[PDB]
Amino acid sequence: LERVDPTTVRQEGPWADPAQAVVQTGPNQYTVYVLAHQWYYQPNPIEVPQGAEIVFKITSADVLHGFHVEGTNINVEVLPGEVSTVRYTFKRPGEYRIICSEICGTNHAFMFGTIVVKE
Ligand code: CUA
Repeated sequence: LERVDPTTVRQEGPWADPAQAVVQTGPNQYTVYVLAHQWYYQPNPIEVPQGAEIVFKITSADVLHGFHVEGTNINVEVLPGEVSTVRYTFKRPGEYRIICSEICGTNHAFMFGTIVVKE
């Protein structure tokens, strides 16, 4: 179990700078640091290449959230203080909706993101 401090994740560590969310970690491998908030995803959109292995590293800045990529079997709970890891290779270019699968308050019904898979 991989633990982080939710009260400092916006200020120190790999989720602190939103411009640095996508990091190449092998010839055809990218790690993506996703930070869920009430009520949006950081970064948005997430842009990745077709056929590369993606390693998502997902945590929460406040309350329990969900992270589900429509059209795949990616569906994880996202807890403050914990890192959820998911590995996946996207074979078809195009756009996929990201949906929050855990009730999280006022604007839960509007918490959407996007992943763009480039040709
Ligand atoms: Cu985040 Cu519902």
